[PDB]
Amino acid sequence: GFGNGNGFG
Amino acid sequence: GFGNGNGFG
Amino acid sequence: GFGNGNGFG
Amino acid sequence: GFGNGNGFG
Amino acid sequence: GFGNGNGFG
Amino acid sequence: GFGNGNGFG
Amino acid sequence: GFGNGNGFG
Amino acid sequence: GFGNGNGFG
Amino acid sequence: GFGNGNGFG
Amino acid sequence: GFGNGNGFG
Amino acid sequence: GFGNGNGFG
Amino acid sequence: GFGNGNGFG
Amino acid sequence: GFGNGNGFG
Amino acid sequence: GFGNGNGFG
Amino acid sequence: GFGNGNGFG
Amino acid sequence: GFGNGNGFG
Amino acid sequence: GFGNGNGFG
Amino acid sequence: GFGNGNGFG
Amino acid sequence: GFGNGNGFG
Amino acid sequence: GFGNGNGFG
Amino acid sequence: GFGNGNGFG
Amino acid sequence: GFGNGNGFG
Amino acid sequence: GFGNGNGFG
Amino acid sequence: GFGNGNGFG
Repeated sequence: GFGNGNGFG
Repeated sequence: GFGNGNGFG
Repeated sequence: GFGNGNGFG
Repeated sequence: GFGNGNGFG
Repeated sequence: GFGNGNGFG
Repeated sequence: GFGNGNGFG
Repeated sequence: GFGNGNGFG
Repeated sequence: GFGNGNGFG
Repeated sequence: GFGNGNGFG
Repeated sequence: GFGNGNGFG
Repeated sequence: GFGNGNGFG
Repeated sequence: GFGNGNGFG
Repeated sequence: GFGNGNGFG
Repeated sequence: GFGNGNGFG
Repeated sequence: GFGNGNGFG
Repeated sequence: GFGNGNGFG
Repeated sequence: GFGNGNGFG
Repeated sequence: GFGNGNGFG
Repeated sequence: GFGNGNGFG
Repeated sequence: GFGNGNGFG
Repeated sequence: GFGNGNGFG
Repeated sequence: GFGNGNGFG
Repeated sequence: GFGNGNGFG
Repeated sequence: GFGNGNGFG
């Protein structure tokens, strides 16, 4: 799923 | 230079 | 969410 | 001096 | 660093 | 037990 | 691993 | 009665 | 921008 | 999240 | 799937 | 000086 | 079937 | 210089 | 894995 | 004289 | 990443 | 005279 | 070195 | 009945 | 048997 | 096998 | 270790 | 700091 820092902008 | 979520894999 | 420098006034 | 948009870096 | 579940080979 | 491929992701 | 029942000979 | 290595899984 | 119902997976 | 009828395997 | 009532013996 | 409903966000 | 220090990279 | 599990032998 | 020089921000 | 961190190693 | 001179104006 | 970005490198 | 089977017996 | 190299891996 | 002091690989 | 010069790179 | 007269930049 | 003769004003 989410894998390392993710960009919910 | 780089946004909110970016994770050098 | 904004880019590079941004001041409004 | 400088104006309001001062994102340097 | 991979995925949800992991056993190998 | 199921075998080596797994991880409903 | 191999399978759920096993007595290789 | 069952034979030599087997299993159903 | 973000106000009404949503999810991201 | 999921959908309604999901019986793994 | 597999079913109910599967007895062996 | 600005307007009552400003939201650039 | 694996030999000395392993290399799952 | 070396990478992972660089077994030698 | 990477090699030796790694200058992340 | 170069970058954030170099590691000749 | 910005080098040697860095003189703003 | 010196002025900005006086950077020989 | 060796993992299949051998004839030294 | 067996007595030599016989891995059965 | 076999012959001499052995050094099979 | 190998002799006694064994620096390994 | 390393070689003779190593000096870095 | 390097070899011969450096002026730079």
